[PDB]
Amino acid sequence: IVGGYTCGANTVPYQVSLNSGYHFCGGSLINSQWVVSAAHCYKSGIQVRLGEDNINVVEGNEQFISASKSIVHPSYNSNTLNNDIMLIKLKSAASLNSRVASISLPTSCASAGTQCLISGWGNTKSSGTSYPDVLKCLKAPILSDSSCKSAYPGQITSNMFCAGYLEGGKDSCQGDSGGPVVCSGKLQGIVSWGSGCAQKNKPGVYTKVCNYVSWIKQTIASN
Ligand SMILES: N=C(N)c1ccc(CNC(=O)[C@@H]2CCCN2C(=O)CNC2CCCCCCC2)cc1
Ligand SMILES: [Ca+2]
Repeated sequence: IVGGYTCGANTVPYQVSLNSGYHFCGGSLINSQWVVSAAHCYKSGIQVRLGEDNINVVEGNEQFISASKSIVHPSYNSNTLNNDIMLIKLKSAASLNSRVASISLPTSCASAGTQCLISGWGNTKSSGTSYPDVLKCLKAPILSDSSCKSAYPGQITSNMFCAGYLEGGKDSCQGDSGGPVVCSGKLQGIVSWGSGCAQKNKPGVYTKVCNYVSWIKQTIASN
């Protein structure tokens, strides 16, 4: 997260870290056994870390649970990042508490101008790299369809939206991938892609979760 703020320990209790001997992506807890992340985060050997604040120190409240299933959308395209969504099943159910909590799926899509919360342990620099120990947060609005497509002509599908700030300085970034964009208590986006981080005229691009609610439900019920 570039230009954000320290969230505060466990203030984003649905935020998970995906770990393979290091943090490599975020995710969102949607029930005690399932996490939503990005398809481009797929790999073997995923450990889900719930209840985290400082990802480099055991502080208490962590739960570490291996992934037992990682389900990339069948129509994911790694070149266009269309359908950039993955479901992870946990080997055992998480224990839900004030610090480890699910986020609701949308019942309808969000509109332009809606303010959302974006969070993660990704890079905090727009030039160069710096990775934080504790979770970072950013408030950011959804942009209009016309401004999104203006920004990235011929690259925005109906399964994407743009959010953030065209003036530069405030964005998600590498390592935030797969993490949440939450609007009015609903998981509306997944951190997916962008041109650089926090660059002028190049906002963040997010997977449009409302288009996937039926697929998510249908996939969880059959697995
Ligand atoms: N909000 C941001 N600025 C931002 C940018 C990047 C990321 C992490 N995502 C990435 O690095 C992803 C993974 C594979 C290549 N990615 C890219 O972001 C690479 N760039 C292209 C841009 C235009 C073509 C359409 C399809 C997307 C890729 C996360 C957030
Ligand atoms: Ca920790």
